[PDB]
Amino acid sequence: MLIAIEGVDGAGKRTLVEKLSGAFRAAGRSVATLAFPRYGQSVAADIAAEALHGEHGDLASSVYAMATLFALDRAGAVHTIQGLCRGYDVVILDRYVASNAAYSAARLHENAAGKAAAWVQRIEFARLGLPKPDWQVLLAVSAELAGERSRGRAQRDPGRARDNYERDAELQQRTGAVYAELAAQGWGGRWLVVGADVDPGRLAATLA
Amino acid sequence: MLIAIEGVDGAGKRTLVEKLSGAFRAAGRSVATLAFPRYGQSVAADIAAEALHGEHGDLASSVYAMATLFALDRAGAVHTIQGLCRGYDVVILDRYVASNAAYSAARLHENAAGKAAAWVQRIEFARLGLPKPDWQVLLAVSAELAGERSRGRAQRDPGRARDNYERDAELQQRTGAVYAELAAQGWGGRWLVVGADVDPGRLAATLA
Ligand SMILES: Cc1cn([C@H]2C[C@H](O)[C@@H](COP(=O)(O)OP(=O)(O)OP(=O)(O)OP(=O)(O)OP(=O)(O)OC[C@H]3O[C@@H](n4cnc5c(N)ncnc54)[C@H](O)[C@@H]3O)O2)c(=O)[nH]c1=O
Ligand SMILES: Cc1cn([C@H]2C[C@H](O)[C@@H](COP(=O)(O)OP(=O)(O)OP(=O)(O)OP(=O)(O)OP(=O)(O)OC[C@H]3O[C@@H](n4cnc5c(N)ncnc54)[C@H](O)[C@@H]3O)O2)c(=O)[nH]c1=O
Ligand SMILES: [Mg+2]
Ligand SMILES: [Mg+2]
Repeated sequence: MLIAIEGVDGAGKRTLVEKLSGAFRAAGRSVATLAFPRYGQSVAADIAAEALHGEHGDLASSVYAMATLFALDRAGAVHTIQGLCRGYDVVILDRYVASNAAYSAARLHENAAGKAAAWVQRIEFARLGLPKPDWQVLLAVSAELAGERSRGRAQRDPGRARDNYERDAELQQRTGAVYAELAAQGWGGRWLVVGADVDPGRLAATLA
Repeated sequence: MLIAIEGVDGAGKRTLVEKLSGAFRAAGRSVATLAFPRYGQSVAADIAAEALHGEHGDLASSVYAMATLFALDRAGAVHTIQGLCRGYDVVILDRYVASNAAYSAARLHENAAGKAAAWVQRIEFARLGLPKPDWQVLLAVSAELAGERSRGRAQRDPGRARDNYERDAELQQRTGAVYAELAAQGWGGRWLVVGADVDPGRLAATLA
């Protein structure tokens, strides 16, 4: 089974991916994880973030370029994903294709039914042939509270800092909104909108 | 030996690569070719050109994004290039890293000593570890005459058309200028500035 955890920055995905990765393990089913972007493994992923940190000329100023880099990263991750799906019983992804739709759409003040989202559908699932997730958990958390975790995170870590997207609050809010629309319409597969107080034990029982 | 043929659009590279690929063969040395962008083999190469043909939102509007795609293409071509260098006696490239420097710089009205060119040096040779060519032949042809070949080419072929770069004459002219500066300063390796009337037989005798 292929599960993808989605949500704005500082929402708690990394951790949910941890508490859920353990909930399934307490069930005999082997679990595997992979987080996107694949920093260090994908040059495109690295170039994308460094750009989000102010590098590589006018790169980040192009919504579609930034989207392409995150697609090209995953593209190089197709055999790997499939392998994981074959080997392990469960595979959890910290961010997946839905992220490109949510952020790209939000950057263009478009809604889930917009062109950017449709564009991500066409390039990633259809064209790059990236497997669609059996499940997409939208860890929904207010844009204000989520921003607080992003700010605290940058403050608690010396070699760290929010990027162009995390500094843009209105972007975070619109992405939250689009994430909500995508889940309602079950974009790329079925969605489950949980919360911070979601019980991993059950959530994992739901993911069958 | 690794040779790269460089030059503006409609300069005659594709053909020179042909007349030269045969000149070496008439010398017992095996020859191999590869043309960049690697259409069909590199998604990034395809996304780059389709963008140059008006697709993928605001992609092409970012000089560095377009540059990155052409870099990521070649990146995926590192083991292949090296293999070719090991196997064959001669390897000719229809466009290489110098192209990213020349066009990116020209798009930004920068000169060869500018930031875009230095950026291509840092990312491709240094970072992606793409091998530097023993030779870089700058097939120099007036921007006016070269534009004529691009226009004629699009006219003689039904499923074809000049792209954003080929339609931009001033861009073609500035690229020619920057190509000239790069050759004089021997960017990325040594350069040989020939001409349309260059004798393949000799040119190949020069490439030792
Ligand atoms: C997968 C995906 C993501 N996104 C968007 C969503 C996000 O806004 C953004 C980053 O994706 P992310 O949500 O995983 O979030 P990050 O902040 O990147 O991830 P982390 O949770 O790991 O952040 P940290 O800040 O803890 O960790 P760090 O390791 O410092 O990560 C930052 C990276 O950015 C670059 N970076 C960091 N510091 C840098 C510096 N000083 N100079 C240059 N580059 C720098 C490096 O490449 C580093 O790996 O990408 C999309 O639009 N589409 C997609 O398909
Ligand atoms: C390698 C490199 C190149 N460039 C710049 C230089 C050029 O301005 C431009 C194209 O690179 P090119 O010089 O090889 O030139 P092309 O015109 O791409 O090559 P050809 O000589 O093969 O052109 P043709 O027009 O004969 O052939 P075609 O096969 O039609 O090539 C066009 C491609 O563009 C897309 N395309 C073509 N028609 C399309 C259409 N209708 N809709 C969408 N996309 C379309 C497709 O991906 C196709 O492969 O890229 C850089 O800036 N940096 C680099 O590192
Ligand atoms: Mg982030
Ligand atoms: Mg061309």
